[PDB]
Amino acid sequence: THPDISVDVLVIGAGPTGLGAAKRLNQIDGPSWMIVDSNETPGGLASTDVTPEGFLYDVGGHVIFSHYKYFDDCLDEALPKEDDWYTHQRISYVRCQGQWVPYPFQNNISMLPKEEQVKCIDGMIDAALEARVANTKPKTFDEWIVRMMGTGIADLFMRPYNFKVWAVPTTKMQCAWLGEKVAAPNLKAVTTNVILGKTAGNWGPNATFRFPARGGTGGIWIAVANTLPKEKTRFGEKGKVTKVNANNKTVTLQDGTTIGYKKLVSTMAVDFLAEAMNDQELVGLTKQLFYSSTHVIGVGVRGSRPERIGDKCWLYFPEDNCPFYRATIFSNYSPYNQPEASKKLPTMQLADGSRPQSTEAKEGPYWSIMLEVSESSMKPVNQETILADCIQGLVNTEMLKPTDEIVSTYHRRFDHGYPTPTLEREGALTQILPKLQDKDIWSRGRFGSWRYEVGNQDHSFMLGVEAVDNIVNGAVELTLNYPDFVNGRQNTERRLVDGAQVFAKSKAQLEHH
Amino acid sequence: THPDISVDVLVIGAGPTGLGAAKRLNQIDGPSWMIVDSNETPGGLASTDVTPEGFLYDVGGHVIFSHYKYFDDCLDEALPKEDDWYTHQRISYVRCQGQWVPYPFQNNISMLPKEEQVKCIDGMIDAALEARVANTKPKTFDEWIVRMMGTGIADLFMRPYNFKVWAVPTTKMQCAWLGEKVAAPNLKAVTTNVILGKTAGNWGPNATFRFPARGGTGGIWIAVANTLPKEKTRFGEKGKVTKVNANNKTVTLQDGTTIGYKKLVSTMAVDFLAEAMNDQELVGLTKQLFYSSTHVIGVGVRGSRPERIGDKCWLYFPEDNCPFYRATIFSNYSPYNQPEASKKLPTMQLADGSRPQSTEAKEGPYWSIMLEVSESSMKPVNQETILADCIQGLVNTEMLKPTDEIVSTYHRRFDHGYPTPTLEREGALTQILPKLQDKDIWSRGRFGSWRYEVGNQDHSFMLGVEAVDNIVNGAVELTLNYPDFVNGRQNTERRLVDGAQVFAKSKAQLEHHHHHH
Ligand SMILES: Cc1cc2c(cc1C)N(C[C@H](O)[C@H](O)[C@H](O)COP(=O)(O)OP(=O)(O)OC[C@H]1O[C@@H](n3cnc4c(N)ncnc43)[C@H](O)[C@@H]1O)c1[nH]c(=O)[nH]c(=O)c1N2
Ligand SMILES: Cc1cc2c(cc1C)N(C[C@H](O)[C@H](O)[C@H](O)COP(=O)(O)OP(=O)(O)OC[C@H]1O[C@@H](n3cnc4c(N)ncnc43)[C@H](O)[C@@H]1O)c1[nH]c(=O)[nH]c(=O)c1N2
Ligand SMILES: O=c1ccn([C@@H]2O[C@H](COP(=O)(O)OP(=O)(O)O)[C@@H](O)[C@H]2O)c(=O)[nH]1
Ligand SMILES: O=c1ccn([C@@H]2O[C@H](COP(=O)(O)OP(=O)(O)O)[C@@H](O)[C@H]2O)c(=O)[nH]1
Repeated sequence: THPDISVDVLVIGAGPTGLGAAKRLNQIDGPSWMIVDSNETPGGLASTDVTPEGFLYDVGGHVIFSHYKYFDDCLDEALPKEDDWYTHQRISYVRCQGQWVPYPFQNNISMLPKEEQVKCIDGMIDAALEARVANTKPKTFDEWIVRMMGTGIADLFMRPYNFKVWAVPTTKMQCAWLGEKVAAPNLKAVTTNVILGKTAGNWGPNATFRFPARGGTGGIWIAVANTLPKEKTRFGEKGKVTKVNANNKTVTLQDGTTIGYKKLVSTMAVDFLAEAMNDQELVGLTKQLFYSSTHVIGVGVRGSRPERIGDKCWLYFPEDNCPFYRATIFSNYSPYNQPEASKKLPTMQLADGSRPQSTEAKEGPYWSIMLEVSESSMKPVNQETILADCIQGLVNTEMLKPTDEIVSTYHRRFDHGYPTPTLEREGALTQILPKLQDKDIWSRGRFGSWRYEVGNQDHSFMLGVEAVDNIVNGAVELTLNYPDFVNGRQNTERRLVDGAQVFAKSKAQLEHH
Repeated sequence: THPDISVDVLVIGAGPTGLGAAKRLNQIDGPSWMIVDSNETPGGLASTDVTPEGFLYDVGGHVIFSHYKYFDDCLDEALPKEDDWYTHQRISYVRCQGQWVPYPFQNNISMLPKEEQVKCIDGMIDAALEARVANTKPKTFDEWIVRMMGTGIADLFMRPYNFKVWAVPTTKMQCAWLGEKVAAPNLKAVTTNVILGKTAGNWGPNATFRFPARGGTGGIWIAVANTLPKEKTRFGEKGKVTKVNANNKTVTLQDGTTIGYKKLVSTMAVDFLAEAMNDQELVGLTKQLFYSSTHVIGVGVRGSRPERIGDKCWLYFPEDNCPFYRATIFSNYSPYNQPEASKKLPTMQLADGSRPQSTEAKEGPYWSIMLEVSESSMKPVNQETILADCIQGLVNTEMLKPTDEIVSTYHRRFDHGYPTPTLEREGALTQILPKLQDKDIWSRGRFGSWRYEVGNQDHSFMLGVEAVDNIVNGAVELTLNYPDFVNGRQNTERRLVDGAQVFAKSKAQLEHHHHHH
């Protein structure tokens, strides 16, 4: 029997990947298409939440730096006003030995204690010499670190930090993923800086970036979904996929509505997708994949931005005097990520945990802190005591004075946080993905295609764009198969207005010869 | 005043590049478009000539091996019948020291004389030992050859050969072009074969290949062209481009016709383009480029295929006992490249140059050899003497016995043969190309983009295809900018029937279900 609805291309999920698919679909305006999502609000893991007090929090804070001109076009289309954005320059430091070491760490050894600087340079020297002779390739992430950083920097930062964020040890991850993620320190550069006492903080695709004035990052994706025809969307309890029948190519929803498709773009976690397909083979395969969970903790504090905090953006915490691995001064991204000074709110408690001097509803201004803590089957965290643990950790790292007035807290656990680049991931994905494509299912996204190298808003978005382009125009999926290619170049060819539209438009008015 | 004709995309040239452009444009069926060529027969350098005796000759004995499904799709549409193609294994040797060394030369040291083998291995060892330690990249082509084969092979084969074909010293060429062209020998593999006396002729994309049954490669591009809407073509005198006005985006033709365009795909020699544009800056930039001319020599000889010839395909001649650098037994590719054994022809002359015993029309069968001689400002050739030179060369190399009966001769000089991969090349192209792209001009092709790495029918064809995909869909031009990426992978995404066509075909199937119902 024929399904309730029938389209050429069905997109499941409405995070960056899903809307990516939809934008290109909408642009081509060829094949019939439909996008569904179990959430009444688009944006997925790039959404913003608001506290009863009025503090916005992303999912661990988010930064926008595009490798793609198409991604830029779409953003400009949803927020065209020039006061819809704020442009920032990256100010990132690392909390080490009681000091703020400018990011990247491996280029600012200069800031460390002399005693430690000697440890690090001794390692880079040993490392640099072996590299001058090596011909083989690093097997594990750990081997990589040791070869590029030396044992010194590895024990002082790399190792302990990488466990803190990945929730797994360095020896158990691959190293084919760290192209533009982990900087390989140059011996000449590093020493020079140690001598002169200068800093190197320009490295990375993070240098400069822009943030949305209003709504957090989630505001972006709401604005993006608004440019799509509503009738082709279906968001909420009515859009939740409960069953996927690959063989007869139909999708059942929560309210039992069935959708027929020729091509499926699926952005949901691939392990859930396997369940929905009731496919025992793919189920075995997807459970070879490993992932960590993410707690996001938000704290709202009264008072003008402290001078010790300054223009700091996101900070790193390798040391063990706090659960979180990274921290963001979310209040610096936009003056609308917390209430205005006039808004009155009662202090809930002080930073040390003691009750506040006065519980009356006082005025701001306020500022905001965002923290991320990882959790996995190798690194457990107590969910009930983590919120306190973080505020304690904020004191231990001198992020907060014991006397600082806390006027808002935020805690949420995202079961699927990071797609872990383990040593088995590829062996498992090179099976899963092609098999799904043989069924005409393009499984894409942070958890759709499970590749951290290219997990990220712009990447995820383009994953959805290129899947549609592959399906329709025979494009090559560069971003999915060749991360180091799309990452090392300016991707400017594909625009929100290509020839195909400019041409059909002059064929409308037309005539002339 | 507006032009006589206007299109969204204008394609100049009906070689493999332009025909590539045309195929994709026809497949998309979106923007209006047109293709012009100054020749009545599509194909360009990939076409075929016939002797008044009935011998076919390509422009160098071309061979079809593809890195793209799209290229395959299009040829299959052109020549669908299965008796339209012959498939051949690559039987290729190098002539050295009176021996036939199997290609690739640097992997078959076994067949050389022992004394020569010694020089070659010694070089590989000294080269291998330095390769183990290198951290820099070779500057010139010569530095590359020494690093990867040693002084031995360098002096015996590479150096002399490469000049003989490029018409320039290796020291003047860059080395970023030889990804899949020049094999880098593996010391362990090489010595092993020297010991065991084994051969290794599987290397290269040339291993296996197919050849058209009829019309030579020329027949392919004729067939492919007949798949295009004729009214959108203009081949011959009426299609020769004389002038290009990049400012008001208009091309002028031989007969005075003017064509307006929104996007220009030019496959003509980029230097000719610069001249046609009357742009002084570009002309100055394109005369920094270098190229070599090619002479093609065709010989039709009477008799059964000599047992000394065998199933050989093409042969390399690094030595100086002959003017040509390469030779193909063109008659092995297809039985239709020469007249049938029952057609009677008079012997023109014997190989040694003497007059034939008899001058009556005798029968076949026949076979055919095709030769290539390179020419340049550093390597002149005497155009009036080259033919006899080649014939004489064939005798010196034992290709023809002085008594062989030559029944047909052929000679043609192509001014633009190879785009030379010189050291100054990229310095010139990295200006020329973007500058032209800023005028909405996609210059693409063997001499359109001037990159040997990515010259070759399938490469040229796809250069034309990805340009259109760039102009219309926003694709990235991979072949043009990233030769080693497209060369080292299977290109299966872009098809002659893409989704777009399927869904437009379903959407009109749905609008038919409501027409009557
Ligand atoms: C902690 C942390 C930190 C960062 C980031 C990630 C994380 C978690 N990101 C990356 C980012 O959040 C990510 O790439 C996108 O959110 C991924 O989009 P996806 O669409 O692939 O998944 P995502 O999860 O976002 O979307 C999936 C969606 O599909 C839906 N869905 C699932 N199952 C469904 C079903 N059965 N039926 C209907 N709908 C269903 C979900 O509800 C949702 O709408 C980021 N990026 C960046 O650029 N800069 C950064 O700094 C960071 N930092
Ligand atoms: C000696 C030799 C040997 C080989 C090969 C070439 C050569 C020279 N090739 C490569 C191959 O022949 C090549 O890549 C294509 O023929 C290049 O086609 P283009 O379109 O780029 O130029 P090409 O010259 O082929 O075509 C361009 C065209 O534009 C036209 N034109 C020029 N000016 C014009 C004007 N003003 N107005 C209109 N039209 C104009 C020309 O007349 C022609 O029709 C090959 N390939 C392969 O894969 N296997 C092989 O074995 C070989 N070997
Ligand atoms: O000072 C630093 C901080 C980060 N890292 C490495 O860089 C990777 C990516 O950092 P990023 O902040 O970009 O990852 P995110 O969590 O934001 O996606 C981490 O896994 C670390 O291994 C580093 O080399 N030096
Ligand atoms: O035995 C051989 C024959 C070829 N060459 C190299 O391969 C290149 C290309 O040869 P090919 O016949 O493939 O070029 P074509 O003329 O067919 O494009 C030449 O420049 C030589 O440097 C080589 O390394 N060994």
